[PDB]
Amino acid sequence: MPRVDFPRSRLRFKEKLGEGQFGEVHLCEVDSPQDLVSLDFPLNVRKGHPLLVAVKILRPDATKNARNDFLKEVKIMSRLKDPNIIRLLGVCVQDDPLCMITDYMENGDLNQFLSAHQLEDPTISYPMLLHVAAQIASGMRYLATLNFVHRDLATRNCLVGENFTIKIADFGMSRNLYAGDYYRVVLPIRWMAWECILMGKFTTASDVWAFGVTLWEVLMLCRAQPFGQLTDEQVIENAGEFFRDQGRQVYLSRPPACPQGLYELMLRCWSRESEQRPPFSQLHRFLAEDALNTV
Ligand SMILES: CCN1CCN(Cc2ccc(C(=O)Nc3ccc(C)c(Oc4ccc5c(c4)CC(=O)N5)c3)cc2C(F)(F)F)CC1
Repeated sequence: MPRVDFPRSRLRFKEKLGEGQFGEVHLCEVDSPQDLVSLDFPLNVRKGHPLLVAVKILRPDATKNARNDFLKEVKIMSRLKDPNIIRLLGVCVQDDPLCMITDYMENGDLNQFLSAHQLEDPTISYPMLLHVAAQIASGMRYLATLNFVHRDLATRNCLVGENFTIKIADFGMSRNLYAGDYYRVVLPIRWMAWECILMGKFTTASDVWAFGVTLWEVLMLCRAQPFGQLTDEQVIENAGEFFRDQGRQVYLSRPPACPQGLYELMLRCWSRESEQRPPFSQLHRFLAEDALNTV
């Protein structure tokens, strides 16, 4: 927990960004940010331009548990300091409503971003795609080594900042745009490891499985839903065939842009045994070095 609250009096309401069970997210502008610039709130001020922030707000009528989940997320957010994780700029916890304030990424989520691009045969290059994926891996390595499990890694939960900087995020909002990505059994089954689906065992190993699917989205430039050839029920049945491991299961196909070695890395992310899936340190090293060095 930060010593001091960010001052609510400085948040100028622009727009409601969304909503979930917890409450809501607003886009705010920081009023006269140059006066707030300190060691405790190091803000990137640009004279003549609004400093925009996202603010996640706990509903006033929230339950004891919801309030506790929210404060747990505050404590977690306060720790995460890494170039590829969304950054906590401040909090408002003295009074209700409880708030978390983050940087605002104007390029939106990675899925929106890549969906608007096409591959360099607005364009994006294969090296840049590897750089995107390397940043996600690096963010996930940081998370894993702080003993955190994400549980919902996907391009929809990555944000694009400036100069192709990617930040892993976790919104907790219900966004109609991605409703088809979740299945009520409410779970992101197409990104989930077989053991998650069949048992509910969530681990860094299942985050690696999700990273694999996320790597596939990126290399597909987010043009198809993973396993779009399978209905939701059939995705569940497919998990059963991974457990079966008699080779009957459906694997995501090699994207056109993906060379064989990168595809086989993805395949290892989908190894039936968790311990054979590569750690994020290895995934990052392979994307930042081996894959980049063999363009
Ligand atoms: C087992 C469950 N895991 C535990 C570890 N958690 C880590 C975590 C938690 C919260 C967020 C998180 O992200 N929280 C958050 C905080 C504040 C706000 C305002 C918020 O959401 C925003 C909504 C819209 C926009 C932004 C933030 C920035 C923007 O440009 N738009 C989310 C991000 C992570 C991450 F990245 F490490 F994985 C993930 C769940």
